Amino acid sequence: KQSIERITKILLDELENVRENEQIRNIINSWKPLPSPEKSSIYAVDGSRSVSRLSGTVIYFLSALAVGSGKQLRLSYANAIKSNYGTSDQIVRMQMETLENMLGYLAYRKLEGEKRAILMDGTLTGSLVRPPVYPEDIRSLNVMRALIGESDFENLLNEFLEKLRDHYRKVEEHLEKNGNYDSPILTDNVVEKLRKKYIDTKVIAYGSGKVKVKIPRRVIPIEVLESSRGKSVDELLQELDEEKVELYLGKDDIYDALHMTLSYIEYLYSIDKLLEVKNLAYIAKSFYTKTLARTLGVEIVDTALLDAVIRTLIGHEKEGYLEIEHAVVPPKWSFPDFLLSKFRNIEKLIDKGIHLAYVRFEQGDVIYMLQSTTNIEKILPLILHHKAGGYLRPLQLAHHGVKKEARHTLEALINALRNRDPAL
Amino acid sequence: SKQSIERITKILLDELENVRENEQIRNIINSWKPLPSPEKSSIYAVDGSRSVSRLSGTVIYFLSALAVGSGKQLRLSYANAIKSNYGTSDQIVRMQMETLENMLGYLAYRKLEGEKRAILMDGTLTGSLVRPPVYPEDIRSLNVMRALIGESDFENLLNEFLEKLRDHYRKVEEHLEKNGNYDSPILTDNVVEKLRKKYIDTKVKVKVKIPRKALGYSPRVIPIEVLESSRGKSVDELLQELDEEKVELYLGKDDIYDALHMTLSYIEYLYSIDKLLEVKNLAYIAKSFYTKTLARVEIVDTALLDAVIRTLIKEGYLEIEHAVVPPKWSFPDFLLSKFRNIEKLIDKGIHLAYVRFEQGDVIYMLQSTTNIEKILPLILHHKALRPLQLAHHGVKISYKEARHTLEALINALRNRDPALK
Ligand SMILES: [Mn+2]
Ligand SMILES: [Mn+2]
Ligand SMILES: [Mn+2]
Ligand SMILES: [Mn+2]
Repeated sequence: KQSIERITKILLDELENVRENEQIRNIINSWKPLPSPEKSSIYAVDGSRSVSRLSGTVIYFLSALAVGSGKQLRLSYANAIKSNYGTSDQIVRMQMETLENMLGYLAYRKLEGEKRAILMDGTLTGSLVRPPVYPEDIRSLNVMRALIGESDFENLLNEFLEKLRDHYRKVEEHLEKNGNYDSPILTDNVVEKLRKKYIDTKVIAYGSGKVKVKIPRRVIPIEVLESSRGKSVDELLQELDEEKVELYLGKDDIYDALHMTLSYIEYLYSIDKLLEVKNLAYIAKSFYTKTLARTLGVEIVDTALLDAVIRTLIGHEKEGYLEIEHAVVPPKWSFPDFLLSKFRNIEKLIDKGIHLAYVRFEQGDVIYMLQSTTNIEKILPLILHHKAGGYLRPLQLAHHGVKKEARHTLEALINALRNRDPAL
Repeated sequence: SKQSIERITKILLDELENVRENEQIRNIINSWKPLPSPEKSSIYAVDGSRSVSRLSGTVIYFLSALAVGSGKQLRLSYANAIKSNYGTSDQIVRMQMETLENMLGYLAYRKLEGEKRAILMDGTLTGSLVRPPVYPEDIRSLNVMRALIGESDFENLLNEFLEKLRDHYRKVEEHLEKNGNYDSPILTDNVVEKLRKKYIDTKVKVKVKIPRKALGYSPRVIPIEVLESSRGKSVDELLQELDEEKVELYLGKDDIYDALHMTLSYIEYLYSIDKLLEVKNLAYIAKSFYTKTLARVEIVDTALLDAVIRTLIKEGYLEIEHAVVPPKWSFPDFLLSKFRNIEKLIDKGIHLAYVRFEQGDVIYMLQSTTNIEKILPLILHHKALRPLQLAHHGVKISYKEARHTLEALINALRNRDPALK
């Protein structure tokens, strides 16, 4: 209980590195009231995920729901994947995020009205600030690029790119029937046959659990250097151009770098689709303090902190919203140059900018981080039409309906084939 | 999803029948040694617990470490709030979770009566030392900190802190007998301001040169051009360069501050280890762990190996003939001068053994500083495995009520808003 202060101290000295005025003082009475409601046809989509680790294996269940002005639409999925630290969580998150993105997009398509909107739980920036990626997953592309070369890679891309189009099709016309789908995720279904086509043909066995790979004749793995020593770069080059240079790689790193690559491309595809929605809004109870304020997009105040300040000084505690004057933009690092040419809306988003507002729906209510792809001005009123609490109703229905024993059945399975060993 | 149940099973069997080939090393048929018989021991079992709650952009954590063995219960405890960063918020928290138990198992050895003193940890030694527990975030701050105040000034900073660490470890021990517990097991929090008042602002955005290595940059790929640019050069020298590479960093008060809290945090982290390794008999029991870099020496996660032996052929243990050394680079040059118990473990290496007691219990992963045979029977003395159960049981999530206890107090001061979000 000694800490009980340190925290408080900590929590205060935090607040008051805000109380301290950087263009905030003024910006507060730059707080607008709420526009007037406008009639809209809306859908809100959240998702839940349940993970279970069994030995060095991870077993997850994703669910994503859209409630609203239409009937209820549902995507499901279940899987097992190699456990990791960075990468295990890393994969599943993307899949979770893609189920929702998919849903919002297909939902928008089933939505009748003059003015239509989709409403997502999260932020838009979260993906393009520090995506569920980390330096690790870009390597996966650059490795892939280098290993199977740019010709076959672009080939790989486009074939998968189109496969996903049909996928979206089957998926859509399934929702239309049963209002739900049990196989919304493509990648881990088509990865094997994609390995066998774009990889297994470029490779040979090597001594133990590895593969010998000729390097296509612009990026090359750092290994090639490391493998070459007594030699001048010249010969490293002449060996390159003469097509003799070759690497000895873990057959499995390669599969996972393929699987990542695909999981990645599919996640990106679904953002590109959902950006197709004209009025798209994100709602968040918390964005965060440090990350974005430092995002180099200059500085943001974290509604939890900022709300705290208002009632303190201006004494307001009034509903309304405060727009952040300068529209945001995803960095260059956060997203490849060569992949973008295949996503025109992500392209467009980068170029156009995101608009965002601290929005307080209710009297003494929480400030929400409201991000949108259209001026807060256009979308905010459409958003207000469905307001119920100090919050919006269909999200309240999307979130409370998005959320077990489903597991120990998946303990009760392998018998009929092999062994009960691991899950105990 | 009655379709994917097959797909799940598959992913499994594959990995199973894949362990069905060569990596046998086959001695499973023999090298399995039934149990060396019990020896007398004085034991201690440490485990830990973490409850984290997020409030807006600031994360709240509660740490409960607990040691139970022949002796009396010992409980170290912490509570803190820190700035949330995507992955690292979790990593500071686990590190301190690690620092609690290393620290705690040590002290239990320190006062333990007997000709035989064994501490029993829940976890793995490897998972500790493969890569820094906070990721190459920590190695970063260390270099920034280093480049910042200079090599020399840093060396003194370091020692200063190391010194401080014992002054603590002694006093903690003081409360550790009187009470048998302590609420400020971590200095890393109660010190830092001084140290920068001392080591930073006595000097003090700033431009910082730094190995491009430090942030975990290169490995990835290289474009053909950097090669052509260097053409007329040997490769060896080219790699010199990419290694040699510096870069500039521009740091506000926050980051400068942060790299510090990270650096010392890391420092107290390894301190609890170097100490803990002093234990003459130290065994790690882990049921399942991270096997990836492990093949990088063959091996298999326990429950994976188990199902194999059974599809081929009892209690008892299967050793591994070659102790695994940890990575030397995983810990920097300038630090290990300061840690022999670590420095030795890289030199020396750690012994791995698979273990099962009863008929139907799965096989755990056993690890030790000093070779299996000696240690194992010592542990086997205390079999249930009892000291474990209690070390674990009690340490677990004594209710989250400890969380929502903090809120209603704040408003007595000024503003409860964060307290709500
Ligand atoms: Mn959500
Ligand atoms: Mn939710
Ligand atoms: Mn534990
Ligand atoms: Mn435990």
